[PDB]
Amino acid sequence: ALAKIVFASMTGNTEEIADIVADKLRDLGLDVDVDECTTVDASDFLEADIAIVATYTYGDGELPDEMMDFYEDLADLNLNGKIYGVVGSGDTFYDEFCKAVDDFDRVFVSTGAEKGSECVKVDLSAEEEDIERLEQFAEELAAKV
Ligand SMILES: Cc1cc2nc3c(=O)[nH]c(=O)nc-3n(C[C@H](O)[C@H](O)[C@H](O)COP(=O)(O)O)c2cc1C
Ligand SMILES: [Ca+2]
Ligand SMILES: [Ca+2]
Repeated sequence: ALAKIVFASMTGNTEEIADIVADKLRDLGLDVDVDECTTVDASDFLEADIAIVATYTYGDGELPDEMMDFYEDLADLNLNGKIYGVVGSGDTFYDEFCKAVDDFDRVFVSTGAEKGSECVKVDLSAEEEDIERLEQFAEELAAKV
């Protein structure tokens, strides 16, 4: 099984998170590809069994600037028969805490993809609690095979 993870990160918190999920999925025996959102087409997800987005949230528009194209292209795919999950970094200072995660979640649902595990929202940098959640997120997605 192949999981594709696509991330946006300006200061590294979301990339670490993406890398944490990827390391775990690899240790569980999956093929995994990790890409920066600017370098890849959303349609590469058609080739994977699991599609994952890792995003931060930035301002009232929520989506990072660089993620916009990818979001719009994702929203045009049919991903019935794929499994998806969403993770993110934000800042609990905002009531719109990890909103871009909820945005990607509802776009995924539109595509026909089946949610594989609850989405994980991380407050700034990841610490131990974030790690057991992200670890569980990966265990649960591997289990749906
Ligand atoms: C100008 C600005 C606006 C932000 N707005 C939000 C927000 O609305 N919601 C949220 O959860 N976090 C918000 N954040 C927090 C960032 O998403 C957080 O700093 C995150 O760790 C950045 O991810 P990165 O390190 O992968 O670039 C904002 C940060 C900045 C600098
Ligand atoms: Ca790649
Ligand atoms: Ca469209």
